[PDB]
Amino acid sequence: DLRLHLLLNTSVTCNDGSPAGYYLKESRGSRRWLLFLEGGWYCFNRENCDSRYDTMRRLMSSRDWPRTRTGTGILSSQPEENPYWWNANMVFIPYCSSDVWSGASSKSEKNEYAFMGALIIQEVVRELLGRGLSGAKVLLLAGSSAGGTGVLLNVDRVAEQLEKLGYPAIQVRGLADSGWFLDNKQYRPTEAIRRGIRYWNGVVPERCRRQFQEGEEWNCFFGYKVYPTLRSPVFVVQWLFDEAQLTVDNVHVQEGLRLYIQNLGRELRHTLKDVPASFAPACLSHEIIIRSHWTDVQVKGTSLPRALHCWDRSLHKGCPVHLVDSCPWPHCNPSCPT
Ligand SMILES: *[C@@H]1O[C@H](CO)[C@@H](O)[C@H](O)[C@H]1NC(C)=O
Ligand SMILES: COC(=O)COc1ccc(C#N)cc1
Repeated sequence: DLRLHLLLNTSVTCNDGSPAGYYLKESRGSRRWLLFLEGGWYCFNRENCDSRYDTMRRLMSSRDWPRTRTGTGILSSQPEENPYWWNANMVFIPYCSSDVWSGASSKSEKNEYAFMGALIIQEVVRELLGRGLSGAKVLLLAGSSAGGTGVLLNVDRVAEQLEKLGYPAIQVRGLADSGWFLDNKQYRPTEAIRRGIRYWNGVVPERCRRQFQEGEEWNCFFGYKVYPTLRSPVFVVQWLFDEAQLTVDNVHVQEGLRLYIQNLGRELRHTLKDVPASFAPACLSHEIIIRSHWTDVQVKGTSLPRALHCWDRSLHKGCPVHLVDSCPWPHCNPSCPT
C-alpha cells in the first residue's frame, strides 16, 4: 500500500481548489525513486469541464480520495510482479488538473477552475526531498496515457529544477507509456488541444516552444515532434494500435478500414525508428506499466521488465532496448492482452 499525503503548500490545487497530493511508499534501503503520473483525458472549456465535474470528480478534486492505494505493475514491491524496480521508493501522483499535466493557472475571480498540473509535479518533487529524495541516485518520472504525454512535457523541467536546487547528482529519466500519438487524418482533436492550452495557460518544454513559437505550442503534445528536443533519457512504451488513438480517429472489416489500420501501424513504427529505447507491440490495447500482468507481453522474445533493465545497463549482448514489432495487424503478436 501507498499512503496519501496532501500538499503542505495549499496554493497548489486540483481543479476545484482542494489541495493536490501524492501517495508514497518508502524503501529505506534504496536510492531509486519512481514518480508515476496518472492519465484520464482532459477538459478544455467551462461547459466541458462542468460535465467532467459531474461524473469524474475524483479527476478534479481530492475531497473524496482514499487514504491508501495498492501499488500494481511497476509500482508493486513484489519481485514476482515487478522484476524491474520492486525495491524502489514508490510514488503515485493522482491526476486532478485535467490539463495533460501542462497547466500553470490558479483559480481566481476570472477563472472558475485551477489548472496547475505542471506546478503539481514540481511541488511534489520539492516536498519529497525532505523525505529522502535528497539522497537519491535516480529519479524515474513515468506515466500512462495523458500521464505518459505528461512525462514528455515535464521530464526536462524536473531535471532543471533539481539541477539548480543543488542536486546535480540525481539522474532524471522518463518513462512514457501510451502517450505517443499521431496527428493524422480521421477515418471518418488538435483544435481541442489548442483551445485547452489557452484555457489552462499551459506550458511546454523550452526548446520545443522555441521551435514552434506562439500559437503553435500544441505541436509539442505529439511525441514525434517534442521527443527530438528533449535532453533527458526517455524510454517510450507504445502499442502500435492504441485505443485512444483509434478513438480520436473515429474508428470503432472492409478494404478501406483495413488499409487505414495498416497505414496507422506503419506510420507509428516509422516515428519510432530513431528512438533507441522503446517497446511497441502490435496490439490493440491501452496502457501497460501499472497493470498486474505487465510482465506477460513480449516483443521479439523479450519482456518489458527485461527491456527496462537493459536500458538501466545501457545508461550505467542479448539485452536489447529497441523493440518494435513489424507485423502489420493487431494481435499478430501472440502475447497481446486478451
Ligand atoms: C507554493 O506554491 C506556489 C505555486 O507554485 C508558489 O508560487 C509559492 O511560492 C509556494 N509557496 C511556498 C511557501 O512554497
Ligand atoms: C488520458 O488518458 C487517456 O485516456 C488517453 O490518453 C491521452 C488522451 C489525451 C492526450 C492529450 N493531449 C494524451 C493522452
